[PDB]
Amino acid sequence: DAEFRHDSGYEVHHQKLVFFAEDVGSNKGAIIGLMVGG
Amino acid sequence: DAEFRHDSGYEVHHQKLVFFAEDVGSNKGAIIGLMVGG
Amino acid sequence: DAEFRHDSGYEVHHQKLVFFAEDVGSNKGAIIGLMVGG
Amino acid sequence: DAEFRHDSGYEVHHQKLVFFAEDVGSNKGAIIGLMVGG
Amino acid sequence: DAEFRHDSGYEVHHQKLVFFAEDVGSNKGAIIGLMVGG
Amino acid sequence: DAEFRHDSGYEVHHQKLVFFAEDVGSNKGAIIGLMVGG
Amino acid sequence: DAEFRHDSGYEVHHQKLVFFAEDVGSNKGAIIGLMVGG
Amino acid sequence: DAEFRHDSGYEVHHQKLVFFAEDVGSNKGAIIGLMVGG
Amino acid sequence: DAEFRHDSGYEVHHQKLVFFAEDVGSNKGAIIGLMVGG
Amino acid sequence: DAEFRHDSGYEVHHQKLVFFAEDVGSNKGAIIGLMVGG
Repeated sequence: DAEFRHDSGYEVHHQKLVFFAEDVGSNKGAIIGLMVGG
Repeated sequence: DAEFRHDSGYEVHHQKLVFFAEDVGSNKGAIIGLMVGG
Repeated sequence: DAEFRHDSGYEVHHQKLVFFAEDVGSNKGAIIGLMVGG
Repeated sequence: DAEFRHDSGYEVHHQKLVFFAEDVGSNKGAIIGLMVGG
Repeated sequence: DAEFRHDSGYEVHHQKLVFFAEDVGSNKGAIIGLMVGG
Repeated sequence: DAEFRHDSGYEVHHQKLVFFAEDVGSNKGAIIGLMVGG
Repeated sequence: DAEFRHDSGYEVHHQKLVFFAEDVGSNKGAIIGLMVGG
Repeated sequence: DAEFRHDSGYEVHHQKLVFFAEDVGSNKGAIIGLMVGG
Repeated sequence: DAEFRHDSGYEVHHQKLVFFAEDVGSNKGAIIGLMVGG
Repeated sequence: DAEFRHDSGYEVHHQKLVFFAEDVGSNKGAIIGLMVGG
């Protein structure tokens, strides 16, 4: 829940890779199979 | 829930890759199978 | 839940790689199979 | 949950690698298979 | 849960590597298979 | 893609929970952002 | 992709929990951001 | 991708827990950010 | 990718716990951030 | 990727615990941040 930025100046490459990931295959903060008696 | 940006200046490549991901295959903050007695 | 930034100045490469990861295959803070008697 | 930054000045390489990782294959702070009698 | 930074001045290399890791294949602070009688 | 069954004999509880899940928040076998040159 | 079964005989509890999960927050076998030159 | 079974004989408990998990917050066999020159 | 089984004979407990896990917060066999020149 | 089994004969306890784990918070066989020149 935050801003993504990628701004380019003069750049030269044969190949380049940029990858951002905050949650991939995640269950962060999840509640699964919880139970309570009362 | 935030701004995505990608602005290009003079750039030259054979190949380039840009990828943004905030949630892919995620259950963040989910509640599954919860139960309460009262 | 925080800002990502990558700004380029004059740069030259044969190949370059940038990769950000906060949660990949993670269950941070998750609750699984919890139980309580009362 | 904190800001990522990578800003480039004049730099030249044959190849360069930048990699940030906070949680990859992690279960930090998770609760699994907990049980209580009452 | 803290800021990452990497800012470049004038630098020249044949190859360079930067790698940050806080948790990779970790179960820090996790609770697994706990049990209590009452 | 397979049969689900749950048959009950004489059973008594204060509370009970049964939950089956094959894919929840999943991208199994998916192809995303693929590319080919020829 | 296989059969699920749960058959009950004479059983008595204050509380019981059964939970099956094959893929929850998973990207098993997925292809993301792939690229090829030719 | 295999059969799950749980069959009950005469059993008595105050509380019992059964939990099966093959993939939870997993990226098994996934390909992310791959690249090839030709 | 294999059969799970749990069959009960005459058994008595105050509390019992059974938990199976093949992959939880795992990236087994995954490829992340790979690159090739040609 | 192999069969799990747990079959019960006549058994009596105040409390008992069975726990199987093949990969929890693991990156077995993973490739992260690899690079090649050609």
